[PDB]
Amino acid sequence: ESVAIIGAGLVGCLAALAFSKEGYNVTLYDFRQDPRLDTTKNKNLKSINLAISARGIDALKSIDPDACEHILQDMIPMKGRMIHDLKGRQESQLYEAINSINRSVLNNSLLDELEKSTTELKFGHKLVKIEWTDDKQICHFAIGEDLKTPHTEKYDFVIGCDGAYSATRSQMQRKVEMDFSQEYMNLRYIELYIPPTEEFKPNYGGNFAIAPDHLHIWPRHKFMLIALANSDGSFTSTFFGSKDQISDLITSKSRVREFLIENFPDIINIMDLDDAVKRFITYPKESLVCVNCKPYDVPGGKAILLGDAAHAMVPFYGQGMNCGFEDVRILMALLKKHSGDRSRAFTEYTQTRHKDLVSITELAKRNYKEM
Ligand SMILES: Cc1cc2nc3c(=O)[nH]c(=O)nc-3n(C[C@H](O)[C@H](O)[C@H](O)COP(=O)(O)OP(=O)(O)OC[C@H]3O[C@@H](n4cnc5c(N)ncnc54)[C@H](O)[C@@H]3O)c2cc1C
Repeated sequence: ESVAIIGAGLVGCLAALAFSKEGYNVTLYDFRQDPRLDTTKNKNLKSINLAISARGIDALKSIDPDACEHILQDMIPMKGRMIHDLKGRQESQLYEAINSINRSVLNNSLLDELEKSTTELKFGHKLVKIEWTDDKQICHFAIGEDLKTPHTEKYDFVIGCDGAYSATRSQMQRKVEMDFSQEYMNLRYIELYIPPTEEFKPNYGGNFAIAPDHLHIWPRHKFMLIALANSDGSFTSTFFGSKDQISDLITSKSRVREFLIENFPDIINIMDLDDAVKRFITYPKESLVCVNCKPYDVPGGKAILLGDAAHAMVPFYGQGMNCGFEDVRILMALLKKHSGDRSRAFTEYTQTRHKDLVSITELAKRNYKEM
C-alpha cells in the first residue's frame, strides 16, 4: 500500500517513520527545500528548541526505541520552573516535568532516519489539488516557487501533516461535510537569545548564564518572558504579548529598550539589549491561528489529518508537538487493532480522538484568554 504524506514537519516526519516501519510505501512531500542543506536559507523554524513531555517522548519510543534513544540523547531535563519577579529575584519551584529538545536536531534526525528506509523524499513540492476516488487518490503538485512545474501521482491514501493552513484539509472539505473553525489569536511571540558565557560554570555544568535545569519564567501583567536552555550553553528565550502592546512599543527603539529594562531588569546582564530591540522591531507580523475540525478523515480510509493540520493550538498554553506525536502513536495502535483496515481505524480515530483534542485546545485557549 502506498501513502502520500503532505508536510515534512515534526509530525509529518514521525508519521512517515511510523508508516514506513509498518511496510507501507511512503512518499514524503513538502514545498520547502531540505533544511539539512546549507543552500537552504529559510529553515522554517518557529522556535529554536521545544519542551517535550513524557507523552511526547513515549510516542517517539513506541515507534522506534533505538532511534528515540539516539535522537533525544542531548535533550536537557528540567527539574522545575524558576520564577523571576519584578526585582530580578529568582524562586525555584521544583516539578508535569518537561525536557528541552532542539527543534532542528529533532526534525533533521527524523529525516535522517527516513533515509535508512524505503521512504521517498520530495522537497520543493507544493500540493495544490487532490482528486478523491473510491480507489487511489490522485495528488497534484507544483514544483518550485517560480516555475510551479506540475507533478501528479496516485496513492492509496493521503496523510495531511501540512500545518495550520493545511492544503489537504481544504481538499477534504470538498469531499466530506467537515465542521471547521479557524481563529486568529491576539497573541504574538518574539524569539530572543541569551548567549552562552565565556567561561565554564562548574555549578551549571556548562557555559550557562542562569540555571540550565529550570524553565525560566518572568510572569507579568498580560505578558511574559521565558527561557529554556540549549546544549551549547545559550538559552532560547521567548516574549509573549498582545499584538497591540507590541505595536505600541516598536514605534521607537528607545521605547522597546526601556520596556525591557523596566520589566526584566535581570536580563540586561546576560542578553544583548540592542539585538533584542531589533528583534522586537523586525518580528514577523503573522498571526497565530487555532483550528479544529471534525471529522479528521475521509471515509473509506482515504485520508486523515494529523498535527497542526487537524488541531493548531495556542503556544505555551498548549503543546502542539507532543500532541501531534501522540496523534501518530494513537493512529498506529488503531491500525494494529484493526489489522490494517484504515477505514475502521481512521473512522475510530475521529470518533475517539476528537473529544480529547477539543478538550485540550479549549483549555489552552481559555487559559490564554484569562491571560
Ligand atoms: C513559538 C512556538 C513554540 C512552541 N513550543 C512548543 C513546545 O515547547 N512543545 C510542543 O509540544 N509544541 C510547541 N509548539 C507547537 C509546535 O511547534 C507545533 O505544534 C508543531 O511544530 C507541529 O508540527 P506539524 O508537522 O504538525 O506542522 P508544521 O511544523 O507547520 O509542518 C507542516 C509542514 O507542511 C508543509 N506544507 C504546508 N503546506 C504544504 C503544501 N501545500 N504542500 C506540501 N507541503 C506543505 C510546510 O512546509 C511545513 O513544513 C510551539 C509552537 C510555536 C509557534
